[PDB]
Amino acid sequence: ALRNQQAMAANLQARQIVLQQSYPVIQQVETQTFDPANRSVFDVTPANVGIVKGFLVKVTAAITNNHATEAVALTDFGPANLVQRVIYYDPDNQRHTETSGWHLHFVNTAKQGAPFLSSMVTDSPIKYGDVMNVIDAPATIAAGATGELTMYYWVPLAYSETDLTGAVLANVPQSKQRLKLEFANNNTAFAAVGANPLEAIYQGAGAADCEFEEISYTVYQSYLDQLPVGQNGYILPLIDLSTLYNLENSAQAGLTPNVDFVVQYANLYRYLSTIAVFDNGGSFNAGTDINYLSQRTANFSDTRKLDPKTWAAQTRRRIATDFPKGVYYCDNRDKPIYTLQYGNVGFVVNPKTVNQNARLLMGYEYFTSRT
Amino acid sequence: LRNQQAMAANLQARQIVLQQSYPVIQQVETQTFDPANRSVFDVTPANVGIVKGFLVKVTAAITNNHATEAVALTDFGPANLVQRVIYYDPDNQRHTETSGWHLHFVNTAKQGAPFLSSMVTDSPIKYGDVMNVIDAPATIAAGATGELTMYYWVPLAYSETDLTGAVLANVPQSKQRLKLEFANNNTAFAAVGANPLEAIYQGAGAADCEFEEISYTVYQSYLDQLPVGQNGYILPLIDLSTLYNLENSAQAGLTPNVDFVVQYANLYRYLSTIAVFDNGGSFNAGTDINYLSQRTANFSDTRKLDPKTWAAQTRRRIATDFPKGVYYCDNRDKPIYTLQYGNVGFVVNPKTVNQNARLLMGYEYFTSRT
Amino acid sequence: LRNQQAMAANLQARQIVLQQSYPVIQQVETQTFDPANRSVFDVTPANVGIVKGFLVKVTAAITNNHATEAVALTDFGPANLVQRVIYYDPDNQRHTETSGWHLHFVNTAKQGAPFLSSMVTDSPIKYGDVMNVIDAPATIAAGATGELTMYYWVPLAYSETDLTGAVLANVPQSKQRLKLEFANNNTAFAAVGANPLEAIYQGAGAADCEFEEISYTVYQSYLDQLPVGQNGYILPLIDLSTLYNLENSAQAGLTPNVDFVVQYANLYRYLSTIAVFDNGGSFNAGTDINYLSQRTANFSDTRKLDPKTWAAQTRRRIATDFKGVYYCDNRDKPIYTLQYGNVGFVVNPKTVNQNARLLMGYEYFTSRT
Amino acid sequence: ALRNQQAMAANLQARQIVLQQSYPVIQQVETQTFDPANRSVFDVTPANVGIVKGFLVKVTAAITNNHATEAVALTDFGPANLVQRVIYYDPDNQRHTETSGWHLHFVNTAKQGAPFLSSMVTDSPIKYGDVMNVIDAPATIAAGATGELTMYYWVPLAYSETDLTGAVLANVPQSKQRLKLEFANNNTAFAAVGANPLEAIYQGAGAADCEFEEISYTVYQSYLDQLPVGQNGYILPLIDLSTLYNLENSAQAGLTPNVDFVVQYANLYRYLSTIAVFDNGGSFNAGTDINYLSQRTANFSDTRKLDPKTWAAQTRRRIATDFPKGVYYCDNRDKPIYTLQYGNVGFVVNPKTVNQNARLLMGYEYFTSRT
Repeated sequence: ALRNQQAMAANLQARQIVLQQSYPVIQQVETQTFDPANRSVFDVTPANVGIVKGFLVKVTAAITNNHATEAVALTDFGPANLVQRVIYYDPDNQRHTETSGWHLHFVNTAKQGAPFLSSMVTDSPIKYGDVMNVIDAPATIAAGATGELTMYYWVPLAYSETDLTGAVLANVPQSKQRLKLEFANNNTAFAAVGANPLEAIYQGAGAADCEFEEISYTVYQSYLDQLPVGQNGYILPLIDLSTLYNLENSAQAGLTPNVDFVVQYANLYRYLSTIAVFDNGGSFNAGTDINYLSQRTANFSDTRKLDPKTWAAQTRRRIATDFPKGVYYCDNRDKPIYTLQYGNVGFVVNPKTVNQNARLLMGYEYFTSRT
Repeated sequence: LRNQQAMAANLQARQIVLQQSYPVIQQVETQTFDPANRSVFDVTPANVGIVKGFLVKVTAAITNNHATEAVALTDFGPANLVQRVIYYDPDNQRHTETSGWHLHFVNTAKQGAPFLSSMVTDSPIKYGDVMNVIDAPATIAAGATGELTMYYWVPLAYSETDLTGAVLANVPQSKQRLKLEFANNNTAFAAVGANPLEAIYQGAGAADCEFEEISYTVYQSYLDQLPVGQNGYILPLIDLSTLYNLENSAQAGLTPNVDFVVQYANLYRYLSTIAVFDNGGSFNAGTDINYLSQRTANFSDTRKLDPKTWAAQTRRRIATDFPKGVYYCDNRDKPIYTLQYGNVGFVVNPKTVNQNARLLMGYEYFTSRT
Repeated sequence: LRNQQAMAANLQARQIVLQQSYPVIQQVETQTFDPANRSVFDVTPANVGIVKGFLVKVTAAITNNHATEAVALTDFGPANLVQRVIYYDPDNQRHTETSGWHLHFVNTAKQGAPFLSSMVTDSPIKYGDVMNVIDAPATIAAGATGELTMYYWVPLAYSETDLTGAVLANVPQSKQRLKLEFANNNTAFAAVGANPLEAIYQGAGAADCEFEEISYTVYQSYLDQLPVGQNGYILPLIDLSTLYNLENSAQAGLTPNVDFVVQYANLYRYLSTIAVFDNGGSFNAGTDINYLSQRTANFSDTRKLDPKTWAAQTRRRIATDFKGVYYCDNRDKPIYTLQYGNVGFVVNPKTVNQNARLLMGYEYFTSRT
Repeated sequence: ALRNQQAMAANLQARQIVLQQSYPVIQQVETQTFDPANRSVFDVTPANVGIVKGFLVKVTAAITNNHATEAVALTDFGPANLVQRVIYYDPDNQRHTETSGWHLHFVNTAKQGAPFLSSMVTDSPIKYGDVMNVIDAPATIAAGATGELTMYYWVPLAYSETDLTGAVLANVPQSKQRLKLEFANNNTAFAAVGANPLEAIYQGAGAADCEFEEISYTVYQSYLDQLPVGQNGYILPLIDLSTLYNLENSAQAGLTPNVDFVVQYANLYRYLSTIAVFDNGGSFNAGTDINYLSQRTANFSDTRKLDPKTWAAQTRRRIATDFPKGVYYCDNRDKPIYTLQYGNVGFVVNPKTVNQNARLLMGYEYFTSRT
């Protein structure tokens, strides 16, 4: 009965005590510089200490355009595509997040409430601004030039700094975690004119002759040390630590003009957010190829059937700007989509135009029970 | 004072409603028309659950048919696509009755930044003004047609978490009335030298500008699946018996270097005040004002400030300045509440006063249905 | 199983209501407008007695302003005067949410013949198409204006004698919502070579066709003078707590000679299924299909049939055919899985064009739960 | 009290037993061929046997157009006007139906659910179709030509094959029934251009020179023989046999534009159906001269106030097509109009246009108690 109500209360209290008694630490775990032509997949081994909240991954790169005459220009995702995929496994080898660099980056932005680690432009005469180039990439790389890029990704375990749901307790020696990073290479980073720019960093007539010179990464692990001890050992939020907070993405196809394309939510998960990217056969449009988007439950009842601009308006309230062309966001944080609470639910897109090889790339943020 | 009990209960009921019901935003009406034929519409909301507000989307195409002269956006621009709004609840009681520009400025004050705007940053990832949510061409050249988009949020409930002012509409069949008066060919275009206050574009080609058409879509935001208990629906009675309204007014009689005082009425709890100094058609960036203040009779000013310092307080609220001649005052944490008519007044001591000068006031307030 | 008692009571109450109340059909709203300005309307029904449904009359004048080219009716024609309909009851629960053409096809399936049509006979007495109840010019020549009339029945109650799905509205003041989205100058006319699925007319002069105006009148059908007993109103509680809805969906991913399966959801008791094979804008009379069927996982097909034989079953239901539109009657034994996808609707296509898809339409019963 | 409830039950049981035990028979009663220029009124004497359900009357005719140059064309009612009036009296000389051939025919159609005895057109390659010309008349009869017509009318006593309400027990020797048939003649059958075509069969510029050559009728009597006998003699549905099921028609005038023309129902009768023919001064229009039609009760409360097309829609659900121009039908079979059950009721027509000599021809189908 009220056995869980007491469980919930115990969890929250334990969380509050851990946060107040422990001290946060962020420390470098590993750094490596390489040429992706040699190797692009790396398995980083996080340190086993206290409760792990997440990882901040710094990525830098140098790209050279050796085309004789043509330039290349940033794609809509640009440096967010420096990391193609990220996968994390905890000490019990349970997989948490497994998604694309672009999806992880869009969630980082959604959680910040503004473009992740960006520098806002203001009229201040004091010289604040893009001083440190935290996330940066040249808009174009001309024939014969070399550009430098910097990108950051936060790989979460814990939901936030104050909500430890999804965090990982790593104090078991001989049982390691694994943070796998799959980086871009010359094949994924450069798209020829007319090719699909989805996974690319630069696109243009000089693409065939573009090459990475090097990529470097530094992984910083954020955790809580000096865990509080009481009468039974460590005071720990048991629900928090046995819940997985994950990001995952998938691709759905089968769109036809003026027909509702419905992507069912894969039940049991508590979906906090949904990102839908309309890759219209390599074309990414600013809503003009869509009639409306919506979230619908078993009853054909729509809770937010909106035209594209109005849908975008809701997102502007969340991140103070629009996501790139063809990228749509839906916040369900306060009331996560959870089938079994109200029948099957689906994310809906009714397309106005559908090109060949059209598809919806879905990105989800969700909570689910461990084991 | 059984009030503590009433408030304690109200707040608990509000939380149960927010926790148990489910939010819905739904289109209730769309229409396209030519301002030459009509510009006043009465939208009928759906009578379902607890209504929180209405999101009104307005799009328009404006053609500058002038032979050689262009026109440029006024300071309010697309915010003048809707001239006025009035809302009547199922009990025939009015809530908001104000201008489109005042409604828009409050939307901005409540968001803490220009309403539904896209902030500019150094991000290399292509975030930005991708969807043109609120948009209008800076100028429309002779012979050109410009496309505009504007959004307004007409609030009933104070916010997503504070249901004060919300309307229970699952109640009687009696209809709600959301009245909208749109800009027309007579209000949208101002000739050079004319007052641009209510206009969208001003310039030498104004006389030959016209609307090709205007379209609006109203979305209703409400809470459905209301929680039921012993006695029935669990409802925040104080929230639902309180009105959260925006209203505007105009005052004249300004004289150089003399305090011009606009009295606040009693009974109303004023959350914010906006004062626009329409200096005879000229809108200046504080240079025509000595100071502004809020004053209580026999207790002097609580914030007598020079225009720039007054603007500094506003920058802390919306992260930028409101347009020229528009002044904002936040009293949300401690609402102006006189108890005696005029115990408190809004003050403007003008430096220069042109012919036909006046202050256009805008208020946000709470008041009991009594 | 106190269900027998519940059902026994429900049925008795239904009969008392039908016997004691009096049927009323009443106009609730009429409006004339220009699609260029607006095409979406929210009609507010009257909250009185037990509501059975709404008869929606739609008239329109279409002008072909093209200089020299005509246009001709698409296969659905005036059935596309209404693009979509949605109904919300006083409790904010949705019932039907579907397209105008699907609603029309169900109206036909329920009548047992083309809805509100005039059958042709050899009678010398001048019966016939006298009143043009549902009517539209086969073609509208360049410079001409055609007049159209269309009717749709939006059901709440299943029929005149089965009140399952009906709505009690004498109840709270909370309003009902009948949302109607009409055709407009962007949906009603299809250019040669364009998909005519949602259009009314198609042809060389389409780009210059436009609505002069559209008018609609909604009539509400309900039962008044409800019978009262000891405890009060004698009402069929099962009927009134059950939803009778029509809904549509779209599915894509068809491949030549491969079974394309559209799963039925659980909980719903599906009375009928309509599948439209929009073969990339082409609508064929079964020639692009190998067979259609309804199948249960691990129990094979209950009716795997060639297109003509499938059509033969439909001819027994509506006395004619319904190009590219396929119907399936499961009224006596509704598809009810209990487990999502235990049953699916199957189409094995012979030829699949670019942008092919199946537009599904369903009639079902489900508890308000 | 429940004395009638037991009476109703006894009646139904008796009816069920009669239907199951007796055997239906349909037999010719009389046939005659004549020239209506000689005689047009005939009193047919039905045979007194068992329970009589009704009469099927076959009528054929030959018409010649001897005009020098002009043709004539069928009116909207055409062959339905071969019989002008029909009147039936039972063995006690109680009158049952007394109405026009056209009204009787429209009720025959309403009861069939389709144009009476018509042949439906289909795509069948097998040669079904109008093979036997059961009801038939040439669309036109050219100058100098002779056309042949066939018409059938069912004169009901019993309401239907299964509901014996209105049937007549005729087993009393020396007490005969009377079926009076008043046929068309040269005066009623042919209308000149511009004349009122209501009662005519053909109208056209050749009308003055049209003549019947002959008319023939054959009356078939439908009855139940071998009536079941029990403990008290014949088992008979006493309520059924003492109830009259009749058709009657009348004409009402006094119509003025945009004003409600109300025809009150003549109380006590249980009106099963109502037919209203808007003879607008000889003009019969397809609803264009009417604003709306309705049935209204004492309370100005309308139960079905409908525009003409919507009214027609309800009729299309009943007979699968529309009745001829200016003919409107109203079904009240399941809940017969019965004043004394809910105040006075009226049939309403609000005309948009009213020509000189305009009138409403009302046709009623009803049940009433005998004696």
